[PDB]
Amino acid sequence: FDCSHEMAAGILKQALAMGMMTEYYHYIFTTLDLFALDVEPYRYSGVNM
Amino acid sequence: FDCSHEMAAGILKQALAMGMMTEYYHYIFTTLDLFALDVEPYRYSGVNM
Repeated sequence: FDCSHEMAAGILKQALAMGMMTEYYHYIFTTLDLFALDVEPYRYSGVNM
Repeated sequence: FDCSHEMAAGILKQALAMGMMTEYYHYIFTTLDLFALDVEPYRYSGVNM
């Protein structure tokens, strides 16, 4: 995902809704502000970010 | 799931967290108050309830 960290926070929520935050998916983020993302909703799921 | 509808609301949240609300899972509910459950978090996911 090449996009701002605000876009990235938004697209992750949609990805969860879509059954795409699981061990099958690996997401590389272009943003340097990745560390700013609330990651509480996703760390238990097994996705790779 | 044989349990009260309040238990069922609770166990569904845990099932979501666990990557178990998807098209692979089919849940039959014993409770007659199934229709009382907030189903907004789950209807887009493809689970069968």
